[PDB]
Order: sequence, then C-alpha cells, then structure tokens
Amino acid sequence: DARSVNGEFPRHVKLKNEIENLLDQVTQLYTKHNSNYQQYNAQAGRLDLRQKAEYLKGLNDWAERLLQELNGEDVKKVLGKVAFEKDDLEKEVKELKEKIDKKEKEYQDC
Amino acid sequence: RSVNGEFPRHVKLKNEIENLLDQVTQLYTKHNSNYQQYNAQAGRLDLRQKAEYLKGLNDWAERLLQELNGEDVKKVLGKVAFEKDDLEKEVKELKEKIDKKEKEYQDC
Repeated sequence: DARSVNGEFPRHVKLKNEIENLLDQVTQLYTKHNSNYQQYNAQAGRLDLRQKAEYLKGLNDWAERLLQELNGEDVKKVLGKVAFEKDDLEKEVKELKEKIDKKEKEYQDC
Repeated sequence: RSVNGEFPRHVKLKNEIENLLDQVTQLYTKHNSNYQQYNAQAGRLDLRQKAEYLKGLNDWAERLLQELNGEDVKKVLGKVAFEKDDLEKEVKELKEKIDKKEKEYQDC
C-alpha cells in the first residue's frame, strides 16, 4: 500500500485530511450555533427585552463572523477594494505614459 | 419585531451554516468514492494513465475545496495586492520621469 502515483496518492490523502478538517470546523459551528440558542432560551426568562436582543445578537454575531472566516466571505470584500484601486492605478499608468509621449513631442525640437 | 429581528437572523444563519455543511459533506463523500472508483480501474492502467486519472480526481476535489473555504479568493488577493503595489511604484517612476523632462527643458 502507500504508493506515489507521481505524488497523486499522497495528494489524495492530503486533500482528504483538508476536507475532513473543514467538515469538522463547519460541524462544530453548526452544533454550537444550535446549542447557543438552547442556552439563550434557558437564560432568557429573567432578562428584559433589550438584554434579550443584545444577548441573541452577540450569539448571532459570533456565528456569522466564524462562518465568514471559514467560507472566505471576509477575504472577498477585501479583494473588492484592492481590485478597484488596482483598476484606477492601471488607468493612471496609461494616462501618465500618454503624457510622457506628448512631452517628447512638446520638446522634440530643442 | 422578533427579539429585535435576532430570532429570524438565528434561523437565517442556521440555514447558511447547514448549506455549507451539506456542500462540504458531499465534497467529502465524492472525494472518497472517487478513490474507490480509481482503485477499481487502477489494475488495467499504466503508470502514466494512473497518475493522469488520480490527478483529474484530485484536481476536481481541490478546486471545489478552495471554492468552499475561500482559498481561491485568498490566492487571487495575493496576486492583485502585488499588481497594485507594482502599479503604485510605476506611477511614482512615471511622475519622476515627467518632472525630470520638464526640468531638463525649462529653458526651451
């Protein structure tokens, strides 16, 4: 057993371990989101309306943040910003190269 | 409206987490059955064909894994950050060239 197959068999095992680790992370997120609400219910009784909202909001905020970390949603928003600046800089570089070509024309004679 | 909308938000987050869990579970199942399929056909293939076959199965799984965990977006972010940095340095260099040209020919 444990052949190479041009490294593809060890790669199969590594991908299997990475998938299992993701499945474990998402399973614990799911389990904990559900138990968070059961815990809220248990402790909800002797909280006022405003404290109830602030408590359940805090639990929801913890789950949403962890989900966006696992699925890369957070990284996609940063990519959006950096891509917009990169696009503006590409247009600025084009404009400056055109300005340099015009300045060569401007001063061709002297 | 319903614990200030936090109860419906809990249910929404629950459905979004369950959808990710289902996607990762199907990816896991299919990666493992892909190998059982490979094992079944491995016998009748040469070394080159074995590598090409298992590589194709691995490529499928890795692409989907990197989609679900956002690794594909992180790699693209790395490249776009480096292109943005290169362009900022190119803007600076081009402005320097323009200022030098202007100074060179100020008497012209």
